[PDB]
Amino acid sequence: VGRPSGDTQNRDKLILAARNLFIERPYAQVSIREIASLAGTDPGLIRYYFGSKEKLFSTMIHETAMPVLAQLHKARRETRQESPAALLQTYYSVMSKHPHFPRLMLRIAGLDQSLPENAEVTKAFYEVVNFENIAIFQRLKDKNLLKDDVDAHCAQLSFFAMMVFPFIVPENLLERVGIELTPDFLQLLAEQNTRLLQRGLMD
Amino acid sequence: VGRPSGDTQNRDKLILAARNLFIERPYAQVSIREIASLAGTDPGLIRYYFGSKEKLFSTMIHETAMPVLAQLHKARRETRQESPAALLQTYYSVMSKHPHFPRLMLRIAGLDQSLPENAEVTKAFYEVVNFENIAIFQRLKDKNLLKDDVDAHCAQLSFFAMMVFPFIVPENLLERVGIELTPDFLQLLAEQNTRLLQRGLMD
Repeated sequence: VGRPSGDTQNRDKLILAARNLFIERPYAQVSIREIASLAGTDPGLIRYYFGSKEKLFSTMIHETAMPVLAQLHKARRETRQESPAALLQTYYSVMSKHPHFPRLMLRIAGLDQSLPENAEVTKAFYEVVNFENIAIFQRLKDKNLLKDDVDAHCAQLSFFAMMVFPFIVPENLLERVGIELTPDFLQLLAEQNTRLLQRGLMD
Repeated sequence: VGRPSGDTQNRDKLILAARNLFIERPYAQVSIREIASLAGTDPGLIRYYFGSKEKLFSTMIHETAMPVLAQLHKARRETRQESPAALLQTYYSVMSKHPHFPRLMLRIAGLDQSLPENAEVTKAFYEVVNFENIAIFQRLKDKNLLKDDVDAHCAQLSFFAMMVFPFIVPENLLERVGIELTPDFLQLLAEQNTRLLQRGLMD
């Protein structure tokens, strides 16, 4: 779009390269030299634009997340006071368009958060996921809306699993059980899991 | 156990090193030199004992799996004709003792199976998981044991998720929603998901 300067292109090349050496490839100490070689830029531009490799990665996480979170927020404006079903339906609708986002988030979440090399990326991660309704079944239990013997932690965990796991499972394994995660299948799956959750946990 | 020769110890050091550069660390082309340096052996012993790096990795996968599959088979001898609940209860019982096994399997399953470097490890993977009851809800649908509007693919996917996802989610995230996967919690969770599946999908 438009006629970007070499300078802004270079900046965006670095952020793209960071995103790819995360979605597609290497682990911890990918060097500055390697990111810059993938981007096709002077390695000095990482420190110039971002100060550090860690800030390049956190900046990539925010930029990657911004439109995803905007879409989910827009999708959820329409929906009802905490309804597990609505959260799951809108999650599927948005992650249908951003199929790699859940696996990226889960990968970041698995970093060793005790290591100082990971503090900046971890701070970014928790900011990005701060929208999550991590006690929704606790609230439902307290409003007496769950079956009497339902445990909120267990309900929450199984909800989290049905929502997120489809996007984390390798395509190799979905194919093996006859599934492709098309928009149509995710629409069926939203409908099916809505009913599993209602009949399973609510009354 | 016993007094192993340096020769068998060295062999087992290589298999251990392979297992760790898989559970803990690097991606694709970890070299022979690097595996042997981690093991503390001559790099020539990889080709000597195993022929190739790929056969070292497949051999590690089988050896890692053998006692896990034996335990699950033993646990399931006691159980009833296809019962999703029994599969999930025994899975939790065995993966409680082998908490890293599901994440290892899922990691292997995500390799690019079109690449020739991955054919051997992929063959091993599919052998290890050949026990999985990947059409159990299809069979249940056909025996008329599911609710009328239940889709077998969707049921199977949500079952797979509740069974496996707990072991794949980073501990950072379980802790954030107040969960540690203790034997006691997995026992509660088995009980809870048994009821979610019955009330959710069966009649």
